[PDB]
Amino acid sequence: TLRAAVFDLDGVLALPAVFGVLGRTEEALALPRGLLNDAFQKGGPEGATTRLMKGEITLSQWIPLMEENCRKCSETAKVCLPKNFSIKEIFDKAISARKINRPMLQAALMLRKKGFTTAILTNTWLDDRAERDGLAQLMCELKMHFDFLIESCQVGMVKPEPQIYKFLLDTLKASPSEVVFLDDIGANLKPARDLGMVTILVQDTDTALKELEKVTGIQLLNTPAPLPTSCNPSDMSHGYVTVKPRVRLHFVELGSGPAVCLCHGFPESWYSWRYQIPALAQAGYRVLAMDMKGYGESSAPPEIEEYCMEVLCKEMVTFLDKLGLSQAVFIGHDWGGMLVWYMALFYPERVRAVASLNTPFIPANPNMSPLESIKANPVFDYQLYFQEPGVAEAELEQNLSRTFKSLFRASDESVLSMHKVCEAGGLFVNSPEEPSLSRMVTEEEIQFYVQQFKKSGFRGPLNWYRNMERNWKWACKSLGRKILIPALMVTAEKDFVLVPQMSQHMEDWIPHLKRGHIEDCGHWTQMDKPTEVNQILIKWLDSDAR
Amino acid sequence: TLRAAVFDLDGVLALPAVFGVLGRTEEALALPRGLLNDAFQKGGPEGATTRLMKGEITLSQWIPLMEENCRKCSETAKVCLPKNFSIKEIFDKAISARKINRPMLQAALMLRKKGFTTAILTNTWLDDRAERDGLAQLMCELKMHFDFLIESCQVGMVKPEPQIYKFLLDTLKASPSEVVFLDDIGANLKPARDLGMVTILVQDTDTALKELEKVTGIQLLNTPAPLPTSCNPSDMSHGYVTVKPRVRLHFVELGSGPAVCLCHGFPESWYSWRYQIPALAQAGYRVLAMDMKGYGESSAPPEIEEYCMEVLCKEMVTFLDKLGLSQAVFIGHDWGGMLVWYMALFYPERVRAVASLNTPFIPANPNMSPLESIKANPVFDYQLYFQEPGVAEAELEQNLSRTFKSLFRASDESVLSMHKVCEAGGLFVNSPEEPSLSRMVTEEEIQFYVQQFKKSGFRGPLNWYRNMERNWKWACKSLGRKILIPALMVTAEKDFVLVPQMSQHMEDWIPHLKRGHIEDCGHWTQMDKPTEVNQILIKWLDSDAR
Ligand SMILES: FC(F)(F)c1cccnc1N1CCNCC1
Ligand SMILES: FC(F)(F)c1cccnc1N1CCNCC1
Ligand SMILES: [Mg+2]
Ligand SMILES: [Mg+2]
Repeated sequence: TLRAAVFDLDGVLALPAVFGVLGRTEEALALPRGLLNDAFQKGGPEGATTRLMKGEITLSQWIPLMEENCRKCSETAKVCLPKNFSIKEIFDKAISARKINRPMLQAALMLRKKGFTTAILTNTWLDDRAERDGLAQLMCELKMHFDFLIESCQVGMVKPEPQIYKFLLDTLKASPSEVVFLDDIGANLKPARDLGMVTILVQDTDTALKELEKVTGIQLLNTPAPLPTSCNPSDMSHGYVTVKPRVRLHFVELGSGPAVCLCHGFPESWYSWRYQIPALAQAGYRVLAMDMKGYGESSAPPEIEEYCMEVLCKEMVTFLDKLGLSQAVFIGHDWGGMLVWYMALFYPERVRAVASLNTPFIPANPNMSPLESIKANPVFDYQLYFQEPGVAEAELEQNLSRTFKSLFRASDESVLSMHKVCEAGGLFVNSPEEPSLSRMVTEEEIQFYVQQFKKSGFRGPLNWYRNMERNWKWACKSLGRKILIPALMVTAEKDFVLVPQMSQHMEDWIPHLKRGHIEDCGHWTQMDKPTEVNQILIKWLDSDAR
Repeated sequence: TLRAAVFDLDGVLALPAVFGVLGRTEEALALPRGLLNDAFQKGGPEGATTRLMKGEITLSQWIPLMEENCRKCSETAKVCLPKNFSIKEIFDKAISARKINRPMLQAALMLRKKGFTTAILTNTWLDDRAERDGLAQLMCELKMHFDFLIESCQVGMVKPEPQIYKFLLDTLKASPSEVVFLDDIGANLKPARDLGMVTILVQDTDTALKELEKVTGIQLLNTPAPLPTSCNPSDMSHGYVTVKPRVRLHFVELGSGPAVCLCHGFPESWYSWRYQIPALAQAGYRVLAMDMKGYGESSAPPEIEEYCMEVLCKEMVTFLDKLGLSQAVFIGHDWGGMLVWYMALFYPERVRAVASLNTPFIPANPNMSPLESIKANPVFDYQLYFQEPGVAEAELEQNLSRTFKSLFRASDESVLSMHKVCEAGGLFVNSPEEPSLSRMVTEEEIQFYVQQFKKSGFRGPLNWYRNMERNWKWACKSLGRKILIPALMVTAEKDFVLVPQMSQHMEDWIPHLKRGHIEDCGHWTQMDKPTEVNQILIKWLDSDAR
């Protein structure tokens, strides 16, 4: 029956409410009880406040009117306002104090996820104060989570006027009885109730959610911790930079603030960062999530040498040049992890800070050929398998859904070991035709990857693995250096290829290296433990790159 | 004969030179003459400094070695270094003191423009200091101007070793006698001279340029003031945001820092900002130069209402939402100018600051229909001509080269008046078949526009002019407001359609409005007077939006 949920901003999706600062200020300042609320409402339907809420005037135009109102209210109450009494001040403070009420947001999210149409309906103002960015940020963070945002000052109507609920219903394409509406002000609920909408009077959040659970029949309270916000590909800004004649790089871009360049591993995608992209932007960074050369909408030239580290690095520098970026923070995973360590060693002036997930920094051994190093470690056997052009291409391209469904697995689910892969004749020889879906990924998400790999296949990706010697020679040039810019190594307990212990000597080359560590996390770090990844990167960004 | 020019960084393209701080510091501190230069060079070919310049070690690794060297040099000179003597300190200060030597850069630019191949060849270091961004910025600003940048620390070779000049010559694809090489250090010139390259020993800039003028036979000194840097379209980052199902917006993006959204007029392009894009990025802003709806690589739906101001504005807000931008500075010209005034009035929380070139802010007249307002002013007659769908489309699309060559004219060149256009039967009825090229535009540049307008033609563009009534109704809602966020109006003396005097009452609606004014500037502001435009916007950005 119920198909839509409507939430207010003040006192429902964001707390403390601002009218609340009228009551608090009166008490803090020992003013006549209600004096500030009287001034806020002076003239009712035709007073300053309603003109504000309808968008006839801006907030700065309103401030002196409210000032006058307070003056007149105190005259009639025969008291004096304190020296320093400032409506600008009170309102600035209250508006910066108000924060998203997280459980109410998660309830909206949940309802939207079971197919509800959701909306914010709010009496609000055109905000032109010097400090407006504060509110602009809040609304941005909230609105993306809802089907509609209806603002009194944009539609020229205010609760409790009945025409706004008609506008609401019309925007929802729903009949009143299909709608639950939550508000902290009872007068604002009445016209919803008159139309036969279910209403909830929000005093404390938890009780309001209990009512909402009862009435929708969906669990909202005591729900497990949800995943971080993901990205929908067709809502992203897609960027394209040509770095040389046959090579154009694609990236997704979100946020403002210091530039943070995300470099995915093999065989992956910008989309592998779908959980960090919104969290890092929300945390105050400008996120550039690449398709690395060889993948997705980036070019994929066929030649092996096009993917040695030196070429790849110089290309990443050109990409900053063309974007007019003097530096970026570089964060890599797996192959992208190796690449950012090289950016740090060969282009520190362009790297604000460097972090790697899973991929440790290991200096080249100038006395031992890389192939020999590789044959020492049974778990790198899969790398020998990747050497002969065509062999791994044919197995990986044969059935893309099956490829990513076999690769993208949480630590308790594997179908493929990286163990004696050559001898077996390949990666999937002992895995099923139709693997079960990992808990880390939906069917939709697998199909995104499938579709990306239909453009270029696995030649480009596999080429990253085919410059052992050439990378070894270039890396040898860096053996006298150390990495002395800010650096974070994040180890994954259950990555059985890039094991935590392989990172154990890193402090010799990076004396001030910082660390994080994630337990019960396999190789696909960002999607396996997206909450822990976000929290470790934001903490390290805030303290080391900001 | 001469076909290439090679410049050093320190003491040639950037001044003061850093070895210069060794001499200065000695003098400032009353140290034994040359003590610091001795320490800088200790061990020569195998000393710390050469390993630095070859990229064996980073700058921070070098700092303690140079410290030791100074200690040993003073021991042997039997003096003591002052308390507080800090190589880190001296080097930080010197490296931030060094700035582009503008006349040397303009000489390189000029030579490149007459077809020289140009290069920077420099002995330099991998810079990993906390303050490295300073140098990263310099190199970025310089390198874009040259065909090659060759850095000792990247190629593992240093001047004066002969192998670097061979590497140089090989990079240039030129024989030694086709090359002029400038350096401030004579020892570094010798191996160039040995190979038969022309050399210039740069002491003072002007004399070095006199020598360079003599030897290339091209005027470099006392040249008129050059245009600002322009953009090459295929070197830009191209961004694409879908703002609703049939509407995707394209923009070009350059720089980091506060977001600055550039909105072009009718019938124009992101490319109309080609002169401001690099200058604003260089000045510390993140430039987003739009193709506005209807143009270039943005979508161009056919329906008239798709281009009323309300839809256009809401779309620009969505574009910030999807980019994760809580605000941007909005700078408009002509129609984009009108649009940003509306952004200011209807979305001040999203507008950090607003500026318009040519387009004044005039409040709707609630008592007079817009059509009547329009018929009052003979100079708006061209707008009546634009109303009937198809008519102006057919004339404007008939011959694109002729269209833009007729439209884009400096104030002393016009072929078309905006005068009794309806009566005449159109815009070009009294203009030539093949107009002469304006001084403001090359043939290449016209052809860029031609090619952009081949995608969608003039229906979308013309539609901007076809919502007089609808814009009038929406604007009426804003008649109680004022614009109280930072605002700049730039008038153009010789725009005979958007005349300076039409902006004369603006302080009534925008009390703290700031102004600039450009003389002898026609309607095509950005390309007519690009130097004056850049200087007025950067000054206003720095003081009001930063
Ligand atoms: F097959 C596979 F993709 F290689 C792979 C499969 C499973 C686990 N880890 C893998 N690797 C990713 C590439 N770098 C080394 C680790
Ligand atoms: F033809 C033309 F494009 F309209 C035009 C031609 C010449 C000068 N100014 C023009 N206008 C540009 C559009 N807005 C009004 C001014
Ligand atoms: Mg409320
Ligand atoms: Mg020099």
